[PDB]
Amino acid sequence: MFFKDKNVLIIGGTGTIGKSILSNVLQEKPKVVRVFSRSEYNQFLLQEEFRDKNRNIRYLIGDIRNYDRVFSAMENIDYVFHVAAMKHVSFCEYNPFEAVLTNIFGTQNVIKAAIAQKVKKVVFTSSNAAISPTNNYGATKLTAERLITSAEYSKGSSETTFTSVRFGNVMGSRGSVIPLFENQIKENQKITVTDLSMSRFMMTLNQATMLTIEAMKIAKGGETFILKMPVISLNDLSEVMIEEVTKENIKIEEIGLKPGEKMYEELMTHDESLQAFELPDMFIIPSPLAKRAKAGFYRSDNQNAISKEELRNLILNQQLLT
Amino acid sequence: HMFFKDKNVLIIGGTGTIGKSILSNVLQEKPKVVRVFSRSEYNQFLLQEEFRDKRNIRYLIGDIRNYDRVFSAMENIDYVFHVAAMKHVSFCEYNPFEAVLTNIFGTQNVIKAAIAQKVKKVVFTSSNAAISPTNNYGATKLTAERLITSAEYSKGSSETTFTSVRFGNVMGSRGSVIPLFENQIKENQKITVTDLSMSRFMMTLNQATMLTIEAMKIAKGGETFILKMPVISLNDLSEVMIEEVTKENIKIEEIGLKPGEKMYEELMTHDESLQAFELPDMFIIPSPTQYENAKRAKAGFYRSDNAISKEELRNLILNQQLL
Amino acid sequence: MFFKDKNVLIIGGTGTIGKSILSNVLQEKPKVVRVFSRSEYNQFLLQEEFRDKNIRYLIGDIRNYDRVFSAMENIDYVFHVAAMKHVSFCEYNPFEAVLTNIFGTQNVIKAAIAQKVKKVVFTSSNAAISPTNNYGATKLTAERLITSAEYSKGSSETTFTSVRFGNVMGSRGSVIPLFENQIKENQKITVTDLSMSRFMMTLNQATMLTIEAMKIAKGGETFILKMPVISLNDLSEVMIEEVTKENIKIEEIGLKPGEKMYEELMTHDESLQAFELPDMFIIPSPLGTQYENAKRAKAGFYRSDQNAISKEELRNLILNQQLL
Amino acid sequence: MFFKDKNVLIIGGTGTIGKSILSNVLQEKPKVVRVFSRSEYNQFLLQEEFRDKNRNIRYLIGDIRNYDRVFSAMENIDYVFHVAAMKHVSFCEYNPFEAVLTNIFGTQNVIKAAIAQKVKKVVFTSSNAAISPTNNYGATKLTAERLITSAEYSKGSSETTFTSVRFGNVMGSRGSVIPLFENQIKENQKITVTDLSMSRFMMTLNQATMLTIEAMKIAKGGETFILKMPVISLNDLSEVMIEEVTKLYGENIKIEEIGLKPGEKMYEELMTHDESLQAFELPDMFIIPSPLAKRAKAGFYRSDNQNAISKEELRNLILNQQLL
Amino acid sequence: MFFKDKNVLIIGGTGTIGKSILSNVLQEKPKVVRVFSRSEYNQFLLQEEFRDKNRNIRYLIGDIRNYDRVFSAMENIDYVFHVAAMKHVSFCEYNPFEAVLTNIFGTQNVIKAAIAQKVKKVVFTSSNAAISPTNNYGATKLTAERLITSAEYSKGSSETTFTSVRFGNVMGSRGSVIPLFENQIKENQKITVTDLSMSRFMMTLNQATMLTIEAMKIAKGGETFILKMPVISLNDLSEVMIEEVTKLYGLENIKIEEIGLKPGEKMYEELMTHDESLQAFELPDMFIIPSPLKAKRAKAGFYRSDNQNAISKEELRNLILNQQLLT
Amino acid sequence: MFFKDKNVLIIGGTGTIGKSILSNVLQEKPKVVRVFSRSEYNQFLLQEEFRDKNRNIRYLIGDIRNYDRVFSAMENIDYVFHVAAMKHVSFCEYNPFEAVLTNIFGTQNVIKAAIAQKVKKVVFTSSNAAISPTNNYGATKLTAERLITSAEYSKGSSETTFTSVRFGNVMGSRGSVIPLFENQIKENQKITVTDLSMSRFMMTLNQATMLTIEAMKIAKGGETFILKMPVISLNDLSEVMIEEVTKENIKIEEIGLKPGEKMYEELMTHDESLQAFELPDMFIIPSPLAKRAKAGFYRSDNAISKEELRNLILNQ
Ligand SMILES: NC(=O)c1ccc[n+]([C@@H]2O[C@H](COP(=O)([O-])OP(=O)(O)OC[C@H]3O[C@@H](n4cnc5c(N)ncnc54)[C@H](OP(=O)(O)O)[C@@H]3O)[C@@H](O)[C@H]2O)c1
Ligand SMILES: NC(=O)c1ccc[n+]([C@@H]2O[C@H](COP(=O)([O-])OP(=O)(O)OC[C@H]3O[C@@H](n4cnc5c(N)ncnc54)[C@H](OP(=O)(O)O)[C@@H]3O)[C@@H](O)[C@H]2O)c1
Repeated sequence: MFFKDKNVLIIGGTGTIGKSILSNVLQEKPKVVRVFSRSEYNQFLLQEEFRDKNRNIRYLIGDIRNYDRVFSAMENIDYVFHVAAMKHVSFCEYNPFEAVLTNIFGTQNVIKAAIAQKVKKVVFTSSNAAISPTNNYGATKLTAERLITSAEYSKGSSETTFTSVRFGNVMGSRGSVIPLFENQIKENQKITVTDLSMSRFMMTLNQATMLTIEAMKIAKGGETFILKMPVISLNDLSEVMIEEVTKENIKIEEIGLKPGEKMYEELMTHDESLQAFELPDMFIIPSPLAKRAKAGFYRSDNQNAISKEELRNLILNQQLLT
Repeated sequence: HMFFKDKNVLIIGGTGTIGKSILSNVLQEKPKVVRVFSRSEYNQFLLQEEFRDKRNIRYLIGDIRNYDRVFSAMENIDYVFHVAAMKHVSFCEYNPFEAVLTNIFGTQNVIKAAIAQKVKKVVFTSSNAAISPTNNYGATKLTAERLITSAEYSKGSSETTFTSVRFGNVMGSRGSVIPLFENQIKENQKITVTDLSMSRFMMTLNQATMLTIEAMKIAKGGETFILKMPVISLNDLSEVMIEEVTKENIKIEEIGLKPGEKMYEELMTHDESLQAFELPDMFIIPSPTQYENAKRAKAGFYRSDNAISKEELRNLILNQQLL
Repeated sequence: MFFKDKNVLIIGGTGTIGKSILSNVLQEKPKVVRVFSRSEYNQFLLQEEFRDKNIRYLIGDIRNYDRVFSAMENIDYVFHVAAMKHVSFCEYNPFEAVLTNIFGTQNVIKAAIAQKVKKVVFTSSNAAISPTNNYGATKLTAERLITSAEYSKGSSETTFTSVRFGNVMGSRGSVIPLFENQIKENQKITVTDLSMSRFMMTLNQATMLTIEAMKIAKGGETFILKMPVISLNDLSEVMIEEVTKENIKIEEIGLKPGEKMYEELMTHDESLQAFELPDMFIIPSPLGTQYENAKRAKAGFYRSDQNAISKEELRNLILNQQLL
Repeated sequence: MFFKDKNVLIIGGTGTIGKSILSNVLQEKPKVVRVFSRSEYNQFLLQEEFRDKNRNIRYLIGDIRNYDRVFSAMENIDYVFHVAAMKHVSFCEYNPFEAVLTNIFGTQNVIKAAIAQKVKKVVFTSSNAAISPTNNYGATKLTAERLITSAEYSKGSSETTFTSVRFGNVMGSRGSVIPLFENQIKENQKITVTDLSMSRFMMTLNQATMLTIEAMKIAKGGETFILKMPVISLNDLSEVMIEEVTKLYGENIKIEEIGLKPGEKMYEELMTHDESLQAFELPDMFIIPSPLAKRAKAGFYRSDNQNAISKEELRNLILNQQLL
Repeated sequence: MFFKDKNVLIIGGTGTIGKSILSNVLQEKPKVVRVFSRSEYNQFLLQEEFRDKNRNIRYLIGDIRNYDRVFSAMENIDYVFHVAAMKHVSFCEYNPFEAVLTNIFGTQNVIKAAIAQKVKKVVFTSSNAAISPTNNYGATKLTAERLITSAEYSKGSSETTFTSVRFGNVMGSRGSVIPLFENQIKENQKITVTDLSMSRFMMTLNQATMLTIEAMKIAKGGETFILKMPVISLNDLSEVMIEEVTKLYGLENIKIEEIGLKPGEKMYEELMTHDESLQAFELPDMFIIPSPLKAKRAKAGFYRSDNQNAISKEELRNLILNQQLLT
Repeated sequence: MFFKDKNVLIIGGTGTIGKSILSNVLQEKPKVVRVFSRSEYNQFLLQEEFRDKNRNIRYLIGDIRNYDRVFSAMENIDYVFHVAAMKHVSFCEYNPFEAVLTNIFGTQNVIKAAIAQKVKKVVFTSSNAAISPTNNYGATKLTAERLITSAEYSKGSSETTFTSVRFGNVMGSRGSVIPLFENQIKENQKITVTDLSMSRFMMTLNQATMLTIEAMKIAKGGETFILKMPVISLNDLSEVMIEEVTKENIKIEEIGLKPGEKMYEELMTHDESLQAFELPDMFIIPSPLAKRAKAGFYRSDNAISKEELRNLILNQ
């Protein structure tokens, strides 16, 4: 229905999530989709993969740090998926200003080009790290989320609607723990662990993709979407993983804790739970500037983690192994 | 006249509550110069006519957003105080990119110019807002804190030293509740109350001033100094204000929460408490070094969530000349 | 009448004249007024002073184009009131004065054209005429910026007018509040050169002059109000007299660097073009517009330099607008 | 030996030539090697590849379009390997301004920042495609080569040294024809072939890696080193690539004519004729001195104008290195 | 005809080709023509030279490195001629980042500004140096040429058209060999010869002017127009120049000093790569190369100045005389 | 003497005064002179003129709106002549912000790059148009002059010292009245006159060259040098010109005032006469942050006669 005959930009289209959004949107036969990123090699690989489907896809090389390039990329465009970002906790500690240029300054650049190019809607892909952040990456997402909600509230005349979406661990994404364990087994027969008492809300690629695309379609403006998500144990994941890659003399090595890392991650602040709504599969938090959700602390701490066996089925079902 | 005697000092943000206090404390120690750096000529004027006889000061108008101006402001300077910021919570939610500019991009400029001009020590003035933040201001100050942390790691060949200092509410500061409620009664016999069940760590002007001067004096880089503080309930504050300002059929309006406001504040994260040192009056969180008789902290949480009494708060206000 | 349900932006609205314009404009029931200034403490206090009375508050620096651009989003009328106004400060920090007064004034013009703003009224000074200091040179360059924009408009409909004041009595960081608070505290007064003279004006006078140009102007004009001349000599005695309610030190501080001994309403060369209303001079751009009640002005100088108002008149002025 | 307890930056250290240069420098026990790349996920892989050798390495995220970030990466550094670029002919024609930012504007940021941080040497990693180019990519290298010679000539009093090295096809390097053909056979069983009569000068990874390190150690500044490389027909390569990839996995496989991509050259050249008139020869190398020991013969050094290798030597070469 | 009552910007109208375009565009009687140049003294001369014709002409001081100023010069303008550049081979090798700013970064500013102001068409003025170049100058012109084609390809929904023209040595144009040799002969009685064996494609000022103006009128967008031009030997040129400059000022026994090549100089020039000659169209007096990114077909082969017969000495002399290239 | 074995940059060295400084400086046999300007064409002409003296001279293309280029141009330089500017009254009126970039914003660039490259002295070339200015150009030189002073006053630790020099009309300079009339007579026989009742202090090319080079050699910092100049009548100039070029049916056209123009020019404000010093052929105005000058207004409001003028012109 929704995207048929429209002009879409996907900023970060070579990344785990951008590629997933591309091909679902492509099924609605859109007039065009434009993939925006910095790295030619990754666009090269993208081009090849879409060999015979490539008529209605276009590949811009650009950096979201550069305004005039965001702007040109945003010409005659209806929908902007803003999915570019520095996502690694450690990299955004060792390089904390670099994290700012991409996540914060890049966001203002995206916002501002969307106002000027009279874009219809913009969907910002945030994280549960933005809640009560222990690290610079999360600080930059909390700032970016403030940037997006401000944009909506001070629009003025603009017809451009601004929205956020909020992820937890997208399972098996670029640089994530699941591929790194799968690799470290096969090659080294040694796993690299931080702290097995750690906790995370996690979610499938499609879960993350559908949230985002549903957001484009339903988004009113100034709101945040948070999917209802299962908690996963880092102990459970390590054992379930070491087992399933074998198809069992692996040495679990304890490396410690990467700078900034949070022991647990939270879907929303308690203060947000006070104004937040509850749908079947998802929460909606309206702009700070129709069913009520239960007030409280939605931590991964507080949730019964799914059991080793329920987790095992989840990995093998979504096929996160090469 | 020990440490600063005949040295060259830059107070960036020196026109303001805390910058002015540092200015007069540092000045007793007989420094060779103190450069006061600030954007607004009205404030430089006012402060300049306050010191008409106290010769030792240069007054530089400029903006920490402009690196070039920060760079020349640091020329031949021994000790920088980075006190400039946007400090209201509400203003950083409604003008959130403006906050990034002053609080983040501005803090880089300090770090980059200090390195380039071979400054001896830089001291950043942060908030307990930067712990487990609920608002853009808090996040910007956490990011700034990490900029200061990283700058100390990446130093390289540089001798320049980067330190943070972390405050809670400096009682009676520019744009704060104690002046507000006072002047709201005076004029409109009305109080604007947000949520009376809020709690804050709060401190005196002198407390924050000496904390910042102490860290400047003894820091080798990487640390974060926190003075331990009385906890203050807003419910008691409202009452004690209505009582003492009258000297009492005064309206109490409930504006409600301003956006992004946090119900309590926190001196440090749980992970920080794991490496924290304890002193009698203070905490020192080191970087990922010995201090005169400091035990290791009690790990755990440091939330304002138990408050000082109403007659204590009365005294604290009255003895401070806050009215 | 004029501002009813229209959209207004006051660049520099926290300040002496900014606030004065703000609330005059608000009386005409305008759809919104956006206040634009940098300093959050000042927006805060003003926010509290308009706690019932429709007003967006934006933090921004005119040195940043992008911020000024979004400030003018969908706006009809703009008041460009922000500058550095101290003479001493613009000599001691001269490049900072270029940034706010010149570069910043571009950003307004450029952004107003960009967002198709209906009218812009620039607040200038007597200082811009035959200037002896950087500030006045910045205001001269501002003025020519504004005139040029109006000429090279092209297809644009944005109109650019200048307004040109003299000392707005009791404005932020000026001598009347200074001397008052100098006596009260120090029993001392800082006097520069007592044979100085100034055209000076009321806060409301300068407010109405600026609201006039908004309503009336077709672009290119520089409006100057006719103004009483005031001796500093007389001001200093009158001040020492009224603030006491006995013996008070009068310190010779001397000239602050760059200061002019007298001020001028227009250049001689402008008097050859100038129009004359009863209480106003309008200088049309060099480039045949009709104003009502207007005859041609008389060629010559318009210096303050002999015909100063009396102490009697002056103390009456200072006492009547409650300036203490 | 040379790099012992030195500080080294590899601008572009994550990709093919950067990684190979890194591990070769590491065997001489330098104090530190820094690695400068934009993409955190490529640094994440490299960082994991050097699991327990890492104490010597630092990982810097940054862009050479950013002077300030290039500058801080150069702090107290002795040796710079400028290896970052857009290197794809197609991408550089469809995004030519991007190519200008990284290949030219970055090269100057490098020059300017090395001068400012008092680096010893900078080796610029250019292509033979900058000679009589038919594309933007080549034009950026020509310009970049021309920036490197200009820095040297007007050094003034800088001790910093500037040199270029000039590769032809580095076999198997990220996003090039050999891994594409293997992959195209594996997944689809089609090879995609532009124009089969194209010829290319091709070198191995270590031929390149050691060209750049030699240059690093030996250069007197303003020079250009190029390695004598064998020619390879694309006729032979495509044939050889199917033969061998089919063997490894399971040769009745399609060949699809694509024709040229925009700006693709038919052959490449190591130096223009003019360069050939003042270049020096060593057994395995040519050295062009600055435009601003044994001397070569003139002529047209092209892939055109030199006998290729045989199918068999080509296959042999491919086997001793890069399949998957 | 075409420019009747239109608005025109000649970015670089103070120079040789920009002035000639100005006066040619002026006879079709447009609403306004704007001149955009950095140098006030050059504008001052032009101003004074157009004593009574100045009324539909405006004089905008400005720099194409400045986007914002390129922007406002283009306001509500219909036809942009981008004729500004550093065009000296030697200068662009010794100041190559300056060449980048003026020749590349400035071309982008034009492109970006022209799209933003909804201009109708733009004609970029390239050189035949862009073909298989041996210098930074020709490096930047290839790149500029490339920016122009890219603009067109991804226009998007912009109606703004982009086209390149492509010149050879424009005779008597500012800072060129002919006024140099004349003046050298006058003032030091000896010329400076790089390398007499060099050959060059050379066109008249009117050939250059008409080429550009035609491409303004005709161009669909993304094409490249090149004029069939005669080859000139520098041997003949140096000889002819000494003869005729002597005949005038009344002096032919004057020194000839071999300087050798300046850095980056090419021996011959080329109108197009061989590759381009396989898609290019021939007209009587002109080739049209279409866009490489998206009616008579020309012959293939290498169109060089060493690969085509010069004019004779005597034809050259006729030319140099009839073009009034002496003073 | 003073410039032997030194490294001199001349910013704007292709134009009237810039060149005059180049060749005088060259007699003192410096190690190097760098000529810095925007225009390749003008450098080209300058390279040809100096063809057999050019080992000493370097030729940089750069715009003083661009810091990094001014900076690199300043590498290892001892003395900087800041002679580049937008100088026409009219061009600075129609193009007012362009004039700010070059005159004001350019000057900050020189100053800031001078401090960084530890340049020994910097001499700024201003105009008496800066006094009580009627035009934007005047506004921008008064602002520039201030910048230079402010740079000296807040140096801090730098050894770089900043100095200004104030010209009136440099006779026969680029784009000026005398070359315009000489050309206008021969080709058209119309002179184009603004207001014949105008007034100007005027000075020889040498005068201004020597003022500037002296300021290099002597200057302590923060001072302005003004040379004692003769006043010339635009009536006397227009006739003297027509007579000598014709050497007289040459019609005179009154075009009127171009925008911004001042009827007279002034060596200093009254306010500066209160602090200025006098010398044989010069005034010295010290930093607002030796013989006293007589106070009063140094307006061009006695002129030199028709005959003294004619001698001045024919003597060059
Ligand atoms: N002449 C030839 O033989 C020849 C052959 C092939 C191609 N071309 C091309 O033809 C074009 C014109 O050649 P031409 O012979 O007429 O050159 P020219 O006489 O030097 O003209 C150059 C023009 O551009 C202006 N300019 C230079 N830099 C500028 C900047 N940054 N911003 C704005 N304006 C600038 C110049 O005036 P100011 O210096 O006053 O700013 C002048 O108006 C050039 O693009 C060149 O590449 C020429
Ligand atoms: N002539 C007088 O009567 C007089 C009177 C008062 C003051 N002055 C002052 O004396 C100085 C020189 O006057 P002049 O007669 O020599 O003028 P001029 O002949 O026009 O010389 C101007 C010089 O500055 C260069 N230039 C212009 N803009 C530039 C920029 N953005 N970046 C770098 N270089 C630039 C010019 O180079 P190009 O080759 O690029 O054009 C040229 O070399 C100026 O500061 C002027 O204001 C002169």
